[PDB]
Amino acid sequence: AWEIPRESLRLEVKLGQGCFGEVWMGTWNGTTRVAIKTLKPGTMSPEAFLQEAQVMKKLRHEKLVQLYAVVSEEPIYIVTEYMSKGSLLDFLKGEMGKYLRLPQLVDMAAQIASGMAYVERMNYVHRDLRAANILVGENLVCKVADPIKWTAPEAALYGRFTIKSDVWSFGILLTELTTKGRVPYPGMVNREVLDQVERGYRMPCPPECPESLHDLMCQCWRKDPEERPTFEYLQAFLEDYFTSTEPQYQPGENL
Amino acid sequence: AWEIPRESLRLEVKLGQGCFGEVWMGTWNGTTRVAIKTLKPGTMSPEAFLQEAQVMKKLRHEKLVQLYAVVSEEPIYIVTEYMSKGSLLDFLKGEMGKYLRLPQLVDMAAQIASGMAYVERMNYVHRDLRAANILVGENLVCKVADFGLARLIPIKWTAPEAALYGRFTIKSDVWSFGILLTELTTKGRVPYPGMVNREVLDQVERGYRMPCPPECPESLHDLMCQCWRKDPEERPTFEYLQAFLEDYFTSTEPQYQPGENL
Ligand SMILES: COCCn1cc(C#Cc2cc(NC(C)=O)ccc2C)c2c(N)ncnc21
Ligand SMILES: COCCn1cc(C#Cc2cc(NC(C)=O)ccc2C)c2c(N)ncnc21
Repeated sequence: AWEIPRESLRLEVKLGQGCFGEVWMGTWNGTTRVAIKTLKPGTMSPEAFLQEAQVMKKLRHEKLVQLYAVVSEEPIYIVTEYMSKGSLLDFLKGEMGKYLRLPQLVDMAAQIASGMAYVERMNYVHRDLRAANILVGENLVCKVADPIKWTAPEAALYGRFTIKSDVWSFGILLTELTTKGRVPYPGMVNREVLDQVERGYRMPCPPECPESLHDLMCQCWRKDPEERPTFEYLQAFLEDYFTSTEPQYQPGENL
Repeated sequence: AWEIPRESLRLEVKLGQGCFGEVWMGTWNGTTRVAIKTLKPGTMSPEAFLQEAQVMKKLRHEKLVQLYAVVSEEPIYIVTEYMSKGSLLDFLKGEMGKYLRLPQLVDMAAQIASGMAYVERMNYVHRDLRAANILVGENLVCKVADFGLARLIPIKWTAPEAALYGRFTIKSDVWSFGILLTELTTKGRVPYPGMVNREVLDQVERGYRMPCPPECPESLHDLMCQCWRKDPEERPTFEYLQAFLEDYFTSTEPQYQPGENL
């Protein structure tokens, strides 16, 4: 029922490139602006593209990128909604990044937490939550889409991926938001990162970030995955943030 | 207090020679290895030769060649830290260069951008940023050098507005950085190959810009082109350039794969 005919799609602008395929901006039925992901025949089993899209047929939330349609026979195409502003990572590092302040950035974290809260309700796991996999639309809409610096130790070392390891990544994602997309653990290589976080090292409070928000990060980074808060809790905390937690907030130079 | 007596200096090796003066390697007191810049009396005014040192006294940063001392009486001398590997230009085109690949060359660019970010914060302009004025030290340390022309706020490296109207700003220095990125990715080839100065000027005024060097990611050539935006105020800052280059292999080109030359 998701199937659509090939002549209904029009690929216009190439946005990205990979060994598994490409991503384009396009039109569906001449009217609907859309994102279109393609599969490169031979580079991957169709079964793998089909698994992703089967999952996207089961999940539906305003903060998860919506699948609109598919072309299941090779060459495959996956059609979704169009997030005009691209990746959160690019957004934060680029010309728009410089005007974002703490209230905008905490609202972006609340949207992402709301989408992850939904994933949590549905008993799914993301495994790769980070700024590069968050998509930004008009009016600062952020939606979840699709790496040891973002990966909880129990996952990286022992392969124990859970919603709690996603919560760890969310904490790291909070640092990207408050540094304008700077790589976490700056000047540390992966192996140094691994050894340090095992020994208890945790990133410090970013400059101009209230300590209350860095406290939340550290909750997300509790060694014991079951001590980490839920996305339901994180969503509520960030939604209420400027009344319940930092009611005396004052804007500064960067946050 | 920057003044020192000559007897504390010991000039040993002639490293370079020029019309304004020379560059020598030496010893300061009896323990400190130093570089010593010389003036040939008459070839240039002492006040002008001293201007460089005047600027170097106010600037201090790990990615800028450090002034140690001066000899103001004729013949003047400028004493600075010694950079064991010489100029980035010579390095790039010489035998050590040929194994430099993109991760090393972007790290060099990141270091140079960190020093220029400092120049930017201090509201200085360099005016002569290019591979021949970056010095290489141990562990591939790169430091910005030669601030003769620098001051408080070569047309192949000079932004059009500076070359034409004398509008030298940190943004014209940013244009030069873009040119320097091409020197980094071609192993120090002269930019605009096969163009004389006048045609370079004519072309860049008409909107011509060097293309993406062989094996250079387009993302990095996009950065060069940002640096070369006609409107100097549309050129990025060194703060942005530094952050971008430091994070490059995770945030920008995470699928980088080594090739034959980059
Ligand atoms: C201004 O640059 C735009 C960059 N950019 C990249 C996008 C993407 C994507 C995508 C993700 C999936 N799969 C899952 C599980 O997420 C499937 C198909 C696609 C096309 C994308 C988009 N979607 N919308 C707007 N901009 C997008
Ligand atoms: C194997 O070839 C070595 C060549 N070579 C040339 C050098 C120089 C210089 C210099 C630069 C400044 N200007 C500023 C703003 O710093 C002032 C005075 C001097 C002498 C130099 C150096 N310094 N160290 C190591 N090698 C150097």
